[PDB]
Parts: sequence; structure tokens; C-alpha cells
Amino acid sequence: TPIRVVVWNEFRHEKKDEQVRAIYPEGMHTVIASYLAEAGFDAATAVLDEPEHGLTDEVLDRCDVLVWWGHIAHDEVKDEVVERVHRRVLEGMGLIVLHSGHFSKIFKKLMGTTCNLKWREADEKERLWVVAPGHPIVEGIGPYIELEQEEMYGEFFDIPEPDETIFISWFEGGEVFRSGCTFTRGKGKIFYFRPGHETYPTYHHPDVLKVIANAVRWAAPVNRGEIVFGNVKPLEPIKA
Amino acid sequence: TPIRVVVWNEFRHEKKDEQVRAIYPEGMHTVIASYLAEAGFDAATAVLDEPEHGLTDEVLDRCDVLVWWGHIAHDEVKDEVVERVHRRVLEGMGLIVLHSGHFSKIFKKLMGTTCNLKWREADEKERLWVVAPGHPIVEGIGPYIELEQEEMYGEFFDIPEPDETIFISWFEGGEVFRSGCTFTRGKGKIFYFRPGHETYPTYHHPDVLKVIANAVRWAAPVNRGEIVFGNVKPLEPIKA
Amino acid sequence: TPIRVVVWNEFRHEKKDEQVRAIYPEGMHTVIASYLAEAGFDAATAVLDEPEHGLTDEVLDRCDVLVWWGHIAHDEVKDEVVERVHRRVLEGMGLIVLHSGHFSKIFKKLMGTTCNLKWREADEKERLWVVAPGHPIVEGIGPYIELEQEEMYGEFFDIPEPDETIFISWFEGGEVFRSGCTFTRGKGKIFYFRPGHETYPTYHHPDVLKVIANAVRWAAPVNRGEIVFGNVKPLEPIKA
Amino acid sequence: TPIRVVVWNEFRHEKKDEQVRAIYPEGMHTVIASYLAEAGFDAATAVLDEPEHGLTDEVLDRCDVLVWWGHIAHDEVKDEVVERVHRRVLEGMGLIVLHSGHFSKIFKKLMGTTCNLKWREADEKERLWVVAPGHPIVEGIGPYIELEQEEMYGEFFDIPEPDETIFISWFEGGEVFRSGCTFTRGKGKIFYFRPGHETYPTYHHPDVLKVIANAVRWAAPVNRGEIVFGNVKPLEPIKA
Ligand SMILES: [Zn+2]
Ligand SMILES: [Zn+2]
Ligand SMILES: [Zn+2]
Ligand SMILES: [Zn+2]
Repeated sequence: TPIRVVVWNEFRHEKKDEQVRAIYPEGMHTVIASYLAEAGFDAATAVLDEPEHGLTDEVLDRCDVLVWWGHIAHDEVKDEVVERVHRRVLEGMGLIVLHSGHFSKIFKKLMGTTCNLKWREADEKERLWVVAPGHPIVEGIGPYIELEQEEMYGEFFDIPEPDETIFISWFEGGEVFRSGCTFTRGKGKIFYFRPGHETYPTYHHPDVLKVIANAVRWAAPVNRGEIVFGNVKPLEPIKA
Repeated sequence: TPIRVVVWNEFRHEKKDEQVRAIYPEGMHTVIASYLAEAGFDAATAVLDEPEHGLTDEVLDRCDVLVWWGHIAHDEVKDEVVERVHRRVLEGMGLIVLHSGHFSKIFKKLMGTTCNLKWREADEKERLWVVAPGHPIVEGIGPYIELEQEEMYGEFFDIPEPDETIFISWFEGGEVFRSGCTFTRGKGKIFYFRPGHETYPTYHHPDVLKVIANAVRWAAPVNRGEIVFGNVKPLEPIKA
Repeated sequence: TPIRVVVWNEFRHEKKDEQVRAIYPEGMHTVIASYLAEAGFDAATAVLDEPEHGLTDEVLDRCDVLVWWGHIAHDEVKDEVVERVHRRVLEGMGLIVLHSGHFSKIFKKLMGTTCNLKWREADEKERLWVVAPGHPIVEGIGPYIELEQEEMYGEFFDIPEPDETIFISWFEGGEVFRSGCTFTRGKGKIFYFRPGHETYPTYHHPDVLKVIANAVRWAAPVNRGEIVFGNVKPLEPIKA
Repeated sequence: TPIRVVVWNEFRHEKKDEQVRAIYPEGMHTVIASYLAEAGFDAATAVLDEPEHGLTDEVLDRCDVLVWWGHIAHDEVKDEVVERVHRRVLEGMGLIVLHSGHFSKIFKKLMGTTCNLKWREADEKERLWVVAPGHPIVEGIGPYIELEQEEMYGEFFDIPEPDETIFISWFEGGEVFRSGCTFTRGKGKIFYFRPGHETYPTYHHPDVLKVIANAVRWAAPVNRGEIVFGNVKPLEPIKA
């Protein structure tokens, strides 16, 4: 049965910023979710200004993978919902965090670090080099993805060392970035993917959308729900 | 020149349980700090009931490596202080988390997971096998450390995958545990080391103490201090 | 298209030893391949005492995942064949190494270490604890797999640190072992799975066969073939 | 006791090419070893055209860390010597592989991959960004090292995923590289460090030499010696 994916987007820039609305008139979430649906996923969206930011228990309980984009309103996501999502990831829900989502409460909580970085908005070139060429996330991608204009993020990226580094970006201005990183938290699989500044049509680039689709598939839950913790009796005789 | 170490202990059990007090009449912190002093470290102690839990900015700014044990009052450590310690580890302070410190606010914050596990107090044998035989933390340690009595902890331990697993424990009752794990968070080096239940003389065991001393040296800051993040000018010209 | 898997087995013990033949009268390869065929894989088998050990170019070129079991005749696998296999794994072919396969020429070549370990044949109990509970390899597996009789292998196991540790074994006799380990080499995915001594019906255990099937699915290539190396022209202008 | 380091260098280019001899008149090994002696190490050199290539059992037994640079005569290192070195690394001798040492027999043997990569000799700028800012290898190193001219190596670099990535290089021509990588093999610690082309004064750069010195200290053996393997008696009773 199709993997069920919820694409969550702060959905502030596209309402109010002319240059962004021109690129994403129905929001970045609509673009990503449309692509995913046309790729066979059961795709829905959620935004910050819906009740419970669209992430009710009912929604999350039928969500296999959550995709997250935020930027200027990270602080408005309520702690109750962050905790709810955190619990679901640890139980096995997948999480794909995009671009400025590195500063989301949920990603910072999972990482345990500041998730800070260097950055510059200069309409500069990015080339995302594949460094895990057999990884399912890079199926169909070529040796790199090139973006003619993006916002630079630069090392040092204050994240725990990834389980795997999939992409490393080169930027025109001299920096590099670990731009595709996987992590596992509990049963959940997380993929950080750097591209997607709101003022560039990055989410219309077919290789970008394909990485996201590939990542949704890679992140799907396997044994969602079942771990026993706590006080336990012995499985073998203990000798006095 | 000597590495400065603060040994933090909740110090509630040793006052409320006579069986504990008999083993550690001046608390576990005193035993650990005394050994570290004799090993050549500049060692101090701090406990929960001191003001700021003993961890003022003044104390933390002169602390190279913090050692942490807690159990029954993890909740009483104020968030302001957890946040202060978290900042210090990211800037390069070392952290050694011991035994029940797996449920400390600070370790859970740095891990991003629940750090739950299975457990049992049945005075059973533990054998900590070395699985990183060339690691500095196991200098002078044989193939395993054997403790005649300890509290079992058992996988699955809900932690991010370690940078390195140093020890894996075998318990008499059937369980195993990744009982010595290293992580890096920011510039800080963390070592989780399982043994140390308050009802057993585990911190009188010479190999246990040697591991802690080896870990204090390993975890000593390099390049300690603020990392530069934020908006930056290009090092190469960007075609406009 | 179903995944094409070749199950390679030394196939000496099952002819030499009456007690082994009684358990695996047509070889362990036949039992594993039959299960895989029932699970929907396009399964074939190959054995040491065949021209090219059954691993001709034509066979390997259509092999998506190779499963390897050997023990008493690792030396007899011709270097030309080991090299052929090694090239295929780096191009993306999956490799599942079973039990005494740890000392196969192919596994040692891919690892770079001796792959030696401690061992004991004493019909003792082994409990394989899952330590990556979200990993695809453990789909359908409970917290542990228990085998009533197996040969002990024990740490230190001289392997490079795995990409992920999936299983850690507890043995009745006191030892532990990293019993399911993943590695990536080139584009190829490798899984080492410890259980499988010839004198015990381990490959009739449903959980064991399930893990192998899950690992074959996991290890199948999705970007298969030649990577570009060598001298390359610049993508950006270089100032003279 | 100072750490004993042997700097091994093929030493063909500096004898045959006047452009190279002008930069390194007494060989690249001399320059590195002289720095290391001033940094307090007990340093010695060895070269290809000495008996046993300078790497007798006697020499290797008193070597704590071996540094290796080769390029046009990797094939002339005798397999007997490669094997000797390999055994010593597994027992805990450190190994620092420099630049075209990526294609040395010893590095390839420890890695289990081809170690191939993309490359270009175009006198282009390289900026080595630190991505493990607390690591001992980068003590005293700024956010990056910049080399005005170097040979480009580019991803994909066919190595096993490093234990840690210390540096990632940006090159003027558009590529990136994992340019400082640690690995553990047996007891031995290995650091690959990219810079070092023979036609550029790279080993006269203070930060490059500092990194090497730091890596020599980091790679010093602990618990050096034969690991015990083989058949072992049980530590606990095994039931009939
Ligand atoms: Zn942005
Ligand atoms: Zn306890
Ligand atoms: Zn066997
Ligand atoms: Zn070169």
C-alpha cells in the first residue's frame, strides 16, 4: 500500500512576499505534495496556521513520513506538537527536514546541538556532490545536482556527525556543506536535505523532487510502535 | 597544565540509604574525585543541593571535563543550569556520564532521544568486553572488566548510534548493553560509561576508576570556545 | 523485477560429516535458496567444487546479491574469482556473509583486517539482541532471536567498525559478539550475519531465514555499474 | 618518551624532475621529518630505494607512527613489506597517508576498496574546511587551510566511510573532497590527509605541517601488541 506522507510547511513567506508567491503561489508544500502524489505516494499537507499546526494525533498516527520546511516562525510551533512529533519519530515515523528546517524545534531537539551554520543570500551557484553513490536516496540522480542560484549554508554545521553523508555541496563563494545527512533516532529515520530557499524555484527542479521522493521511501517505517523499556525479570537463572 | 575535572553527584541516596552510606560514607563523588586527584587531575566535586547545583558560570568556565551521576532527582536540576552545561559542552567542555546519568536532563538533551532502556537490580555479574582495543579510554585495560555484582541495563538503549562503542556488556540474566559509548556534540566529547549502581562498590574497582581517568584525559577540550556562525561575506567572487 | 540472488556455499561439510548431512542433505545453500525463492526472489545457488566456483562473469553480471558461507576451504577459492566478486561489490552488487564466512577471502579483502575472533564449539545458547530496531533488516523480528545451540564467536572481532550494528549476541559462556554488521564498499552493501554453524539446524530457524531475506532486499543495488574516476575537466573557470 | 615517527617517501620525483627538486632538494620526507623533530618527535626517514624500502622488522618495531607518501612507483613496494606494515598497523602502529599515498598498496589493503577518485593538475586553489572542530588533529588550526595551488582530487573517493571526516576541501574548479579522514584498523589509527603534490611547496605550509604533527600525536599506539584470538574456554558453565 502507498507510503503516507505529510508535507508540513510554515507557509508564511508565500502568503506575504511577492517574489516568493510568484514562484510558489499555492505554497512549497503544494508543489512537493503534488510531485509525491504523482509518484504514487499518499500525500497530504499541513501548515503552521491550521489547528495543531495540522499535526493532530489523528493525522500523525496515519503519517508514515513527515517532511518539514520552516524559516521565520520556528518559535511558533507549540511545544506540545513538537513533543508529539518527537514521540512519533522515535516510534518509527520518518522525518525529512528541508533547508531552513535545520533550525526547527523538532530538528534541534533530535540533534541535541544548535544546528547553527554560516550562511549568505547571494543568488550563488551550488553543486551537491554525491558521496554515497549506492545509497537509495541518490537513485536516478547523477554524480551531482546543480542549482544555479541558492542561499549558501557553510560549515561548520553544528550537527552530530551523520549516520551517513549523502551529499556535500560546493558553493561559488568558497564554502562547503554537508547537504544530505541521514540519522536514526529510536526507530525513526531522518534525512536532512539542504536545498530549498523560498526565493528560488528549487522545489521545481526534478532532481531535488526525486531526492525527496527517494528519501520518503528510504525513511518509511519498518516495525513502527513496539519497544519495551523498564524493569525486567531475568531470561536466565541468576546464581546467588 | 593539569586537566580540571568537576565530579557532579546528585548525593541524595548516600544520605537516605544506610546500605549506600556504608559503601560511600562521603558519597560517590568523593571516591571518584580522590582517585582523579591522585592520578594528577585538578579535581573538585559538586552536588544537586549546592546553589546552581554547584555549576555556576564561574565553575563551568574553569571546568575542562564534567563527570555526571544522578538517579532519583533528575527533575530537580533546573533547566537554566542544564542549558548552561549544554552550551559549555558544545563549546568544547568534556562530559562523562555515569550509570543512571543516562536519564539526566543534560544527557537526554544532548542525545535527542529518551535514553530509556531495560533494567534490573539483582546483584548479578557484568562483564564489560572491550570492542575498541586501541582506544585511549581503554589504555591499560585487559580484554574485559568483570564486576561481580551490578544493576543490569539492557538493549535496546534509546540513544543515537555512538561515534564509537568502546565496551559491550554481558549480563548474567541474558541481556547485553553498549556500556561505553563516545559521542561528539559541537566541540565537546562525551563518554557514557554504564557501571556505577549506588548499592555496589563499583567505584572502588580499580579498572572502573582507570577507565574514568582515561576518559577524562580523552575528553579534555581542544580549541575550546565560541564557534563563529551567521552571515558571512564570500571568499570568492560571485557572478552577479 | 524480482531481485536475483545467488547463494554460494563451500558445500564440503554436508558431504564429509554424517551429522551435518542429516541436517542439510542437499547443502545449506539449497535450504536458504528455497526459502528465498518462496519469498519471491529469483534464487540460484553456486558451490566451491564447480568451474569458477559457479561464479563466472555471466552469473555475477546478473547477480544482484551474493550470499556467502564457507569454513574449511577458504583457501581454495581462487584469487581470480575473489577479485571478480570484489569488483562486482564495488560496482553495487550486494554481499551477505554468513557465519564462518568471516574468514573468507572476499570478506577479508573488503574489510582490510584479519577478521579473526575468539570461538568455542560447545552447543551453547545464543541470544541475538536487536540494537537497530528501525532497520529494514529487522522487519518482522522481535527484540531478539534465540538459538538453543550455536557455536560461540566472541569479541574482539577484528573488523572495521560497522556502518551500523544491527544485532549483538549474548552467549551462555560469557562472551558477546557484534553479530549483524553492515558495511558499504563502493556502491555495494554488505551485511555480516553470524549464525550458521554446520552442525546445528540454524538455517531452519524462521527468524534466521527472515533476517537473510530482509538483508537480501536491503542489499540489492539501485544505481548499479561503473563510477567515473580519473582525470576530469573543470566545471568552473580556473584563474591562471 | 617522545613518539617515534618514520616518514616514508618514494623519493623518485625529487631526484628526476628539476622543477620538483627545486622545491624539495633533499626530498619531501626531509622537510616533514625536520618539522616533526622540531615539534619534539623522535623522527626518522625511509625511502623506496633502500633495502626492504627502509622498513625492516627492526625499524617497524620501534616505529610508533609511519607516515607514507608515494605516487609513480606504488607497484615497486614489495608485498612482503606491505604485509609487514599491515600487521604492524593492526597491532596498533599509527599510519598517516598523504596525498597520492591514496593509491599505495598499504592504504588500498587497509581500505578494501580501489581508493580511486577524480583528479586534475591545474594549479588551482584548495580550501580545506574543518568539519570536526574539536578533534585533536585540528588543534591550533583555524576554520580552514587555504593552499593557493594544488592538484584537485574530487569525489567520489572510493573509500570506506571514515570513522570521522576532519576536513572537506573546496576546489576552484568546482569539486569537493573528503580531505582528512580517520579510520581504525585493529588497534591502529590511520589518518589520510590529501594535500601534498610534488610540484607545489605544500609541505612548506605551516598549517599543513601542524596537521601532520597533530595527527602523529593522535595516531600514537595504545595497548600496542598481538591481539588474542582463537579457541577459548567458557567463563560460565554451559548446560547439557
Ligand atoms: Zn533560507
Ligand atoms: Zn542504577
Ligand atoms: Zn563455524
Ligand atoms: Zn599528486
